Amino acid sequence: SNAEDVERATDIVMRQDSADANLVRMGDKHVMFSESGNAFIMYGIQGRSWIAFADPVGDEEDFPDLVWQFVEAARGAGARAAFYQISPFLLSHCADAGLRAFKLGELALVDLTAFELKGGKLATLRQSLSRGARDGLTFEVVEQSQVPDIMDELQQVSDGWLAHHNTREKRFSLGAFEPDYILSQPVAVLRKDGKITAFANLMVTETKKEATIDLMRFSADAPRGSMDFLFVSIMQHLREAGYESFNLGMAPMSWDRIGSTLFEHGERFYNFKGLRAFKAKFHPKWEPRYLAVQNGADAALALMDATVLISGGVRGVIG
Amino acid sequence: SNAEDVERATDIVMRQDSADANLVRMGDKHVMFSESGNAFIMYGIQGRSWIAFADPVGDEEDFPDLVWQFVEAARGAGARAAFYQISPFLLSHCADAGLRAFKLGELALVDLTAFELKGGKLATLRQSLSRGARDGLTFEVVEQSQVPDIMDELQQVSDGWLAHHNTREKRFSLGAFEPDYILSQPVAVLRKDGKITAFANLMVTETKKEATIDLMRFSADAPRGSMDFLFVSIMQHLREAGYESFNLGMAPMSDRIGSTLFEHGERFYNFKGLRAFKAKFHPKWEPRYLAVQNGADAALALMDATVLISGGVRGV
Repeated sequence: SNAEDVERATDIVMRQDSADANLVRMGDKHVMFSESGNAFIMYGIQGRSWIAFADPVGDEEDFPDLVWQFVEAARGAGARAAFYQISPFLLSHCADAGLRAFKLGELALVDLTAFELKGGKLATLRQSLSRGARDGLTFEVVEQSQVPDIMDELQQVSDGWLAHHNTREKRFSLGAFEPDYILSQPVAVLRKDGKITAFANLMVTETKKEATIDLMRFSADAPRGSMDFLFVSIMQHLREAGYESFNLGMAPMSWDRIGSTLFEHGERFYNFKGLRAFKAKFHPKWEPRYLAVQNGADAALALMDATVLISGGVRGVIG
Repeated sequence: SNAEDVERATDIVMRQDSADANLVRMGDKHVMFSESGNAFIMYGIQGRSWIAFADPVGDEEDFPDLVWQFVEAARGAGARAAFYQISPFLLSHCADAGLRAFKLGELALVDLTAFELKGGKLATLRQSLSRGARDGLTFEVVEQSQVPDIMDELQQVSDGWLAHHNTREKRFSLGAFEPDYILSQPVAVLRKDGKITAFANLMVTETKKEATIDLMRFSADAPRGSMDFLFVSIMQHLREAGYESFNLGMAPMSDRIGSTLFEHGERFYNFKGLRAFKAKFHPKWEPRYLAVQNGADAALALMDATVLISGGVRGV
């Protein structure tokens, strides 16, 4: 069944390094396993495109056959094949299958082993941490088993945030506030006056190579400096627990037509959890991600289908 | 206030001919009024685009200044101005502001004064009505004061449809199942046995020149021929009530711009019947357009429109 597929895929996710592969847990993406069952591709189907989300996940030795399987399955259904936000490691597999790569933007990766808050280089970030604390802000990472005790309070903040921004939930490359999904991972929370004013679900794996956040929401009353406070706090917590890196997520960049399209796509989806300049304060290394498609014409058409998958898309699994 | 603007826009809608102007009731679109307050443009803001939905609505004398007001307002905000699904009549107002037009598709308009069901030309459809009735189908237009009595059952049929098609509600050019919105207009309902198996909200005005539907949802258990039964029953009802036409909505028509428009059509104009289905009612086909400053902006604007309809604003 689909539920059994998601469970198995999640078990694969926890034994590998990519933290965003935890997005399979939302259950809104189709899953295709390799012959061995040790690797998988997660994807969406929209209009005339089959769109895989990021890289294949799991045992790397299965990636060449999986990529080919996906491209052939899309061709067999009369659809174009495309990979959305793949890493440099996957470009060779994609080129072997006849695809071209277009840079979509860059992930801001913070090396937590060199993130020294008591050093002169991050003095401002340190000062913001103590200033947030004087304003009455406190931080905690709530482990999976304790999330039920704050569920009602998380739900209120999430609804308040949706209403305040007059916006709706997303899908595919972004998670949504679905109780079972929120219950499956740790939650970083921010409190003021004994009340949760912000939260972010943490995506981690058992290898500790990388951690990232998915949703990030603040009550309209969260004080100035709450984003600095939350991020600095998350990075310090992760550093002390032994994670090597923290992924701040995609940022737009700092071939002409498709160039305009990529530029507006960046602004449309890569600014929900801080602007590029905000991410730059943590001194991240910038790693590129790509859209892999057959031709340049298909690029724009595939990105449009991807836009629907993210903006509207499937209902998904609901409790 | 926004609620106050929605109310005023609605009063303007009920006194004019375009039935789809009733979408302003969803409260998800910004409203810009003309100086006299007898006309308005309803629009959305997404990315670097301001997208007007359809034509200005109301007193046609105010249309030229409104089109200009809208384009200027968007220029002042640093955004491209675009008009989504405008009629042939508005192309000159847009051309005066430097916008060219691209055909999006065509509306199927059925002349209800010449819709003769028990006449030779509609033999097939007449037989689908009798077959539907034999299969135990009944039809009824529920007025506003009675919608509360079937709201719980409509909610279940709507929720079952979303789950069955594994889809989400839309916005902007399409309404959603939101109680206050569904309660504001009549609902055409289809029953099999003693149970609602399909529904569609009816959009009408006091002029009776046109009616159309917005949502159209059939439970997975609805029998084969339910669509024929509902549309034929809707048309007979509207014809007997004195309506001149029934708008079946946009349909696809069918070089990089052409591909975009083609995939756009399949993505949004096939929710309430395929082109072939609408054609059986012998409608006159009327073109609708996308107006933008130039060719390059067309795909960009249409992408912003796609977000506005697929995701978009939470609304009221």
